Formats: sequence, structure tokens, C-alpha cells
Amino acid sequence: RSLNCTLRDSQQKSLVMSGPYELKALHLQGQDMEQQVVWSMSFVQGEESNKIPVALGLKEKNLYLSCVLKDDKPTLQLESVDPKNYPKKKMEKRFVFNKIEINNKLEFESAQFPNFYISTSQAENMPVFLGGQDITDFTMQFVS
Repeated sequence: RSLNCTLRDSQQKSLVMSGPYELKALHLQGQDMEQQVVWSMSFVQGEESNKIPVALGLKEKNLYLSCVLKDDKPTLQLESVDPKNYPKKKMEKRFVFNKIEINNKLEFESAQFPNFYISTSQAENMPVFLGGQDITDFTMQFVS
């Protein structure tokens, strides 16, 4: 099961590629919006509640957000996967985020690293990371 969408932070910053395996966030409006990443948010197995477990993959690309230790700290990366095996329901835990609806916003908690969240900086054109000054609330926009 999946939804096609874009995500913006609570400062209306869009998400764009930073190199092949990272994302950055910045203020896009008009024609430059086409720069933004389009996601396939898949609804995967995992504990749920009225926290929904999801995976965040680039739509039609075999690249998924995932949470790993890098320099011994929880780190957000885009990770290549075998296109014959994805998407799937039972995604590996590094790829799972608990989607939380709070105050008409969304937060994405790492399933591998409890209470670490997809975050953006206030400053322009900085990496999206795993983590209050920083931003952890998003809105979703559906796309066809």
C-alpha cells in the first residue's frame, strides 16, 4: 500500500537531493519547486496505533531513507536497494519510520533509533538529518 507525496517542514522548506545519497532543505516557490523530491510512502509492517510504520522511498527509484550508525551516531542516509525486491511490506528496520500525526502535522520517528526524528535546520540549504530549535514537523502534499 503506498501514497505518492512531497513533504515540507513546518517552515515550508522543501526537500531536495544533496549529492546522490543525501537530502537538503530549502525554500522553493514557483518553477524551482520541480527540484523537490517526490516520495512513495509505503505502509509497512510494524507496531501501529491510531504511530503508523512507513518507508520513504523516492517514487520510481530504488533509493530509500534509512537510519544507520555513522561515526557511532544515528544518521539519516539514502540507501540503494535491489529494484527486484522493493517495495515490500516487511521492510528492514533501518528503513522504517513511525509516522506520527500531532497538531495537524507529521513527525517521522526512526524505528531503529527510538525518539530520533527526521529533522531540518532553520538555516537554508542544510542537510536533512536525524535528531527545540531544529524542525521535526512536516506537512504532506499529495501528487498524482
